[PDB]
Amino acid sequence: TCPFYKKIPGTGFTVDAFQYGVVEGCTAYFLTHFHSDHYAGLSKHFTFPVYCSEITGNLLKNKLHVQEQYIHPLPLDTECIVNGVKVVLLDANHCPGAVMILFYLPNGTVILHTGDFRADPSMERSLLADQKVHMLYLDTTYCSPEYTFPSQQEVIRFAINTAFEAVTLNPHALVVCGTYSIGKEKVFLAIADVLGSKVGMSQEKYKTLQCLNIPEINSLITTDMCSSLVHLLPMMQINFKGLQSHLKKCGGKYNQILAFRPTGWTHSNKFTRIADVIPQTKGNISIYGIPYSEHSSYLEMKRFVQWLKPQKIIPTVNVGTWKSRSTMEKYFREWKLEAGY
Ligand code: NI
Repeated sequence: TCPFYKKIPGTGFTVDAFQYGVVEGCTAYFLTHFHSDHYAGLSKHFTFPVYCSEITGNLLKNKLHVQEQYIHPLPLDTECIVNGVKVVLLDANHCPGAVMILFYLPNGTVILHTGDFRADPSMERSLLADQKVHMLYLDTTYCSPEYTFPSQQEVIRFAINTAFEAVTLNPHALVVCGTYSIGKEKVFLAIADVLGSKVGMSQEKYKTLQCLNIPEINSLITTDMCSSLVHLLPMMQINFKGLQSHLKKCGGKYNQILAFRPTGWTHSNKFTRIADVIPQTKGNISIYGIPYSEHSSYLEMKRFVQWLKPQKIIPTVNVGTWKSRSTMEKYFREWKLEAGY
């Protein structure tokens, strides 16, 4: 059954709750972003109102074939009325089209649901600065102090320098980037840009990118693999077997592959810096795991929450075990006692 952490009290609303069939009493289903664990269950046969960003709406239409009449896109940073309740969508700094949702309850309670987010100090100057938030439904993916990672900017700088050096030393080297969802487009676009290439990909993935309102996107991507020296492949194919295989397919246009696997966290984050990363190498093939995160580090999360000073926190990630639940509740209490709310 639909868990309580997916229901907004005092409304008929649910958030990211598309795989339970009809939810008794739901008059509007919100979708924070187009990632499969969140949209799971949506299809062309859905006949309830879906409220979401413009970009998420383009993906629902073109990739899922949900019918236009059930898609209600809203602009960001704008007070909107939905079934008699004032809401605002904010940028979540996750993947394209990902939002946080502010609900203003008839009784005066204000609720923020983060969806998936990477907290950033820039959020402290959005519409959230303007009033008190009583309840926070929080993306707790990396709610533990071992989770440190570098900035996105540092990680992209590393990837750009690595690629540029490799290809300048060997003009017959191929760069490959893995993907399995939207998100992390900066990795492959930043590399393609320093190499004066467009990025080449399958027709399904090109279609997905054409939904995302990226400016000048026609200048940056293509379905013609052979004209491009940055290829995207399914993340499953980023290993020696899948890469050697792939290399054959270019017909000896290339003699070397340099591949990036943008992971979330991996335990080498607890010992090594970005400047000190190394690849796995078998032959003319090298694979870099780079820690490009679209979720809050523990410190970014803690800062956000200590700024917001909510009355109650409802975790939406890692809620399945008593040990995780208990650990998270300890961190929330530390934060509250340190900051004095
Ligand atoms: Ni996500």
